[PDB]
Amino acid sequence: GLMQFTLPVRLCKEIELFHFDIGPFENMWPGIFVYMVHRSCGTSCFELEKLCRFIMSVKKNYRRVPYHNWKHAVTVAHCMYAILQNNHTLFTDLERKGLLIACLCHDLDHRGFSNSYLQKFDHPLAALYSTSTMEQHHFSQTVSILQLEGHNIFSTLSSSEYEQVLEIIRKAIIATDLALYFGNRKQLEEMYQTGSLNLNNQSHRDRVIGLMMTACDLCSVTKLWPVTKLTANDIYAEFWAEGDEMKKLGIQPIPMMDRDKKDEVPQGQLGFYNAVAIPCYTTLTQILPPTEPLLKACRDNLSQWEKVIRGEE
Ligand SMILES: O=c1ccn(-c2cccc(OC(F)(F)F)c2)nc1-c1ccnn1-c1cccc(F)c1
Ligand SMILES: [Cl-]
Ligand SMILES: [Mg+2]
Ligand SMILES: [Zn+2]
Repeated sequence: GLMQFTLPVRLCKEIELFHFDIGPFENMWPGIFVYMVHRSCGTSCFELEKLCRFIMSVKKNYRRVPYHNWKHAVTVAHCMYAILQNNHTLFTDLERKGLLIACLCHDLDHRGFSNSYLQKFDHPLAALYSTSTMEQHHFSQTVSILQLEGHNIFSTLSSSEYEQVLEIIRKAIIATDLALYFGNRKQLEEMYQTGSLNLNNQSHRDRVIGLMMTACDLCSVTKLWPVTKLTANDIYAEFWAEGDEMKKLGIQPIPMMDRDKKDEVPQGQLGFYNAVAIPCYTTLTQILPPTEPLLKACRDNLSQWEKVIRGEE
């Protein structure tokens, strides 16, 4: 029980900050996650032998795609770590256990393609899950990996505690379906404005947890500009590959995914910051004031993209 993971001094300090980048050393990411689980939850909440075997199986089931890869998984878990650590008293023991695992697992077996491409291609997953197609798949993979021998990190929970944490993880992963974000944030905005938002209402907590998941998932837009700018290339490498696969089905893709419309990317990032990212972090800051650094960093990057359009970079 007395085996703490310890990071070098720079990582030890910077990991606490929202804008931390986990770096290019793949073989440190597992240690970074255990470090975060230990400080966020405790050295007791998981058996190290079981947790380690879980992490390496989750890693194994993330594919070698430009963006929706193992680094994204650990990056998204890190943002959730920063929210939980800056909102210490707001979250139950089970929520802190569930949400870090939810984030690591949230894009399991992603192929780099949108729900929309699966439906137009007529992928079997689109027949199995008619909405939130990949997100239902991501949760399915999480449960399958949990059920490998020696992988059940929750085995010391009671039957109802166990059912609760898997329900937290299912809702958390489903929430990362950006199609569901818009309505979720609109409702949270209304509940915040009318003052009907009550964190003792479970259906309200679910909504707040969904928004935290959108916030952690989109967190590449809350990094220092060089990280944000370099991550955008990975994001657009997948979009443009999807664009290519659409043209192969005889469909003109939306411009975001057309590599011929590469010039339009700076304006499309403005739309994304204005339509999705800024509203997300605004409502999260209203509900959880200590996540304001995510909004401030997001606004700085909007400004950086405006400077790109105005020819200044
Ligand atoms: O930079 C971006 C530009 C456009 N979209 C996007 C994604 C998906 C639907 C979309 O259209 C909308 F607005 F109508 F929903 C836009 N997302 C990002 C972005 C930034 C950080 N993470 N992601 C992201 C990427 C892939 C997938 C993903 F889930 C997030
Ligand atoms: Cl602490
Ligand atoms: Mg996803
Ligand atoms: Zn994701």
